[PDB]
Amino acid sequence: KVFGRCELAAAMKRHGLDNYRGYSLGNWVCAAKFESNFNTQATNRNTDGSTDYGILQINSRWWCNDGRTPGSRNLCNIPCSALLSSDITASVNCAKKIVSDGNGMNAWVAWRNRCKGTDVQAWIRGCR
Ligand SMILES: C[C@@H](O)CN1CCN(CC(=O)O)CCN(CC(=O)O)CCN(CC(=O)O)CC1
Ligand SMILES: C[C@@H](O)CN1CCN(CC(=O)O)CCN(CC(=O)O)CCN(CC(=O)O)CC1
Ligand SMILES: [Cl-]
Ligand SMILES: [Cl-]
Ligand SMILES: [Cl-]
Ligand SMILES: [Gd]
Ligand code: NA
Repeated sequence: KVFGRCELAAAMKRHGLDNYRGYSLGNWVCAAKFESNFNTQATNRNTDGSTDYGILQINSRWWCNDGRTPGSRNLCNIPCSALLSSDITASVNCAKKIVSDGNGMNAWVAWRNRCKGTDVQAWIRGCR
């Protein structure tokens, strides 16, 4: 699924993501735009053999199992294939663990370089 800006905000807000670990809702829509272009099915191969999956591009090295990332962890306890669903439940619950893990939203390279220190509220502007 390719999500609208307002449509994704309402879904992230309903799955409790709004102000999670002090990160306002704008930081999260910001990250999804530049990680996936709001596309749940996005995949990107990394040079180490791991792959990033879904709207927040969650990495197979630590967080889920795609059966081709040798001696890797599955700390979400999910197949990576579940992170590609039109339903963002899996991606949100998985993200709650990552952003809690010590490094906050810096774990997302596109948030750090394109959202951190910007007017992030702009990303939910006009939505009900
Ligand atoms: C809502 C409208 O803006 C729709 N929009 C009309 C055309 N816009 C004109 C403008 O944005 O004033 C210029 C192109 N636009 C640039 C950008 O927005 O970054 C990219 C395409 N957009 C992406 C999006 O908006 O989600 C969809 C089409
Ligand atoms: C031409 C306009 O599109 C200018 N635009 C600024 C104003 N936009 C307009 C809007 O999207 O209605 C509102 C904020 N916008 C939200 C979003 O687009 O997702 C994020 C910033 N954008 C990023 C981008 O466009 O890729 C910068 C360019
Ligand atoms: Cl915000
Ligand atoms: Cl594996
Ligand atoms: Cl933090
Ligand atoms: Gd924009
Ligand atoms: Na893994």
